[PDB]
Amino acid sequence: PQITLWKRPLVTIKIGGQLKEALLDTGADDTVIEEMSLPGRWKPKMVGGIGGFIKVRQYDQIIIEIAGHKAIGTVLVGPTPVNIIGRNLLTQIGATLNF
Amino acid sequence: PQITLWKRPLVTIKIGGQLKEALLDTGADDTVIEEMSLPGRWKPKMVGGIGGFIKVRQYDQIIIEIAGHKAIGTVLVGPTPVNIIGRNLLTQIGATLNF
Ligand SMILES: COc1ccc(S(=O)(=O)N(C[C@H]2CCC(=O)N2)C[C@@H](O)[C@H](Cc2ccccc2)NC(=O)O[C@@H]2C[C@@H]3CCO[C@@H]3C2)cc1
Ligand SMILES: [Cl-]
Ligand SMILES: [Cl-]
Ligand SMILES: [Cl-]
Ligand SMILES: [Cl-]
Ligand code: NA
Ligand code: NA
Repeated sequence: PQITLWKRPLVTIKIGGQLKEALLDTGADDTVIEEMSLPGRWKPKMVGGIGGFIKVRQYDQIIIEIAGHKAIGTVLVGPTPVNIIGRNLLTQIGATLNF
Repeated sequence: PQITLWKRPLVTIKIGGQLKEALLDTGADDTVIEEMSLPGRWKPKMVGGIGGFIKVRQYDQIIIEIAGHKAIGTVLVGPTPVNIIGRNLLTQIGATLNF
């Protein structure tokens, strides 16, 4: 699809067996999802933005369906105010910014 | 252009006669720029990013060039770690997300 930017570019994702809404975010290096359980090992990380940093759990090799496109990668889990699909997974679905 | 996302989507902007680097950020509603001087009056605004809320100065109707495309619109000035071009100006340059 072609998604215009008049509105937030929200899509449905499936992660850990759960359907969620998430933002397609070219300004995010990494994918950051609100607190939920995921299987396997994790390690702590800090991620920073406007307003400062939050502590997250970094889970590697997590499969996420994004607008019906499968992608695998690292997912960060923590107290983000919105679910964010960052560049690490946008690349895998072939997303580009065009103007 | 068509911009892939394997690297950060950094572009040159021109504002107040000065070249700066900024991030094209589809997850940002608003354009937020590091401390600089801008003409005219400003209004208050609170911006809620990943780590919390910050105060910014809102300047309306500011001339800004983005990757060689001319925009005139709202710029927020405050302590962001990176200059970010949000959807209010991405729409002015005709940007879309495609996959
Ligand atoms: C390492 O991986 C990441 C690091 C930081 C973030 S981030 O969420 O902080 N952010 C990074 C950007 C903004 C600062 C910067 O230098 N780069 C991703 C953004 O798209 C973020 C994504 C976002 C975070 C929190 C709330 C909503 C969106 N949007 C955002 O901060 O927008 C600001 C806040 C205001 C709300 C939305 O628009 C307004 C302008 C995401 C992943
Ligand atoms: Cl970070
Ligand atoms: Cl990854
Ligand atoms: Cl590619
Ligand atoms: Cl505007
Ligand atoms: Na894992
Ligand atoms: Na003004």
